[PDB]
Amino acid sequence: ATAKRLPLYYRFLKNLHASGKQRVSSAELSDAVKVDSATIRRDFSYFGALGYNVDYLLSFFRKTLDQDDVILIGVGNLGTAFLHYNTKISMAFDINESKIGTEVGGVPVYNLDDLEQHVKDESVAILTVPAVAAQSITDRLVALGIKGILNFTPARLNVPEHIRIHHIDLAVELQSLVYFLKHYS
Amino acid sequence: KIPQATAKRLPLYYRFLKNLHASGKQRVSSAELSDAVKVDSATIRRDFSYFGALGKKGYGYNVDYLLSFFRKTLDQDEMTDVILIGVGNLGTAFLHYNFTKNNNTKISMAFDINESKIGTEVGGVPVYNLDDLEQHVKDESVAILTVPAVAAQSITDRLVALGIKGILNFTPARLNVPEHIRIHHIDLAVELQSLVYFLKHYSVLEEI
Ligand SMILES: Nc1ncnc2c1ncn2[C@@H]1O[C@H](COP(=O)(O)OP(=O)(O)OP(=O)(O)O)[C@@H](O)[C@H]1O
Ligand SMILES: Nc1ncnc2c1ncn2[C@@H]1O[C@H](COP(=O)(O)OP(=O)(O)OP(=O)(O)O)[C@@H](O)[C@H]1O
Repeated sequence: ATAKRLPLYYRFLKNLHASGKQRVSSAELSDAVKVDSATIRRDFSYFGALGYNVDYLLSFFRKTLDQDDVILIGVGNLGTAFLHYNTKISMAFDINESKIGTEVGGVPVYNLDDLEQHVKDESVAILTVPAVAAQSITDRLVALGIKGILNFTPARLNVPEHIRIHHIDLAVELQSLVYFLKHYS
Repeated sequence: KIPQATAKRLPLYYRFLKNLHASGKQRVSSAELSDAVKVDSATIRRDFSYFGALGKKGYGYNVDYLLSFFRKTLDQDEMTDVILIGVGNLGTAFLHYNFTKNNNTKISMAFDINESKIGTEVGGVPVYNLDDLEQHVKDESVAILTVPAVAAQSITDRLVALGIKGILNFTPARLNVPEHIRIHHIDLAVELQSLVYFLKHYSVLEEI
């Protein structure tokens, strides 16, 4: 639970640091993030913060996050390239019963039907299915609390704005490069 | 070298012919062509020799023939033919990519070193031996790299020598190329690590 509160603090203190403030009280933080005074002080003791030093905490939060994941849907050429490319992909999903129940790149392939039961804490999804499948899958992912999607499909996804989408597409990349070549060469 | 002056006249001829064809006109003379682009009949003869356009004495030029001829010529000139190197998982996904018509871009050929793939067609694109790269590449300006990182640089040196001006690098290799060469580097692993980083830190990962 402490690690679910740490992000709330990190977000606010980032903002605080941005506005110049070198110190923060447990009451300031409580009002800003709606965690009670006492829980904050208890957490900050556990973080070794002895007025609290804003930079101490931000540095602590940042190191913690860096010291301590991902699912993939569509185990075809692109997905396999990803499962073989050289932050662990822990589970993959497909609809091909030939692939369901095998491991590719050491990662087990499950039935898409099991997505809701199997996904718990994972926050990142790689999407390597045909564009036609992408929106319905994305809708299910956002419902299961996935927070970022690597969309390696031609589909332009409809998502809440807080869902981070990294869109990778061959035609989109090529359009841009060709434009440069045709205009700035 | 088709002369610049000739090459610049090609879209002019085409626009003129477009209008003639819409008007129901069946034949066009050298003089009518000359009036259209403001040159003389001898220029038309020379320009048409450079384009390979054919007429019949007296009759002149068939408007339908010439319009489709000039359209086929402009389409080819404006098409982006792309070369792909490395027909593994990633490269075969790309050779199966369906580019829309609106987009005159296609992958025209591919190269590999695997004997089982060389001499085959994948998504309608022929797969050739990398050794023959210099004998297949003529005017193509864009290449896609989907080879292991350790092979990417030697290949890139060859491409830039053959006149490739732009590369999509889907490999981990950080490529060394002259200043004018345009590269987009897409490392799939790094793209994944970037998404994970942002969700932890709400700032964008510094790469390299
Ligand atoms: N609705 C879906 N949910 C999950 N996976 C899917 C869905 N539709 C397709 N896939 C999977 O996405 C992958 C990519 O689909 P695609 O049709 O491009 O196959 P592919 O890469 O050519 O590979 P293969 O030749 O092995 O089918 C395949 O493994 C396919 O089974
Ligand atoms: N120097 C090279 N020039 C051209 N192709 C190469 C070169 N080196 C490796 N390749 C090819 O690049 C492609 C991608 O390499 P990789 O080792 O990732 O194979 P892969 O994606 O696992 O595909 P597959 O399972 O079909 O071998 C392969 O088709 C391989 O045969």
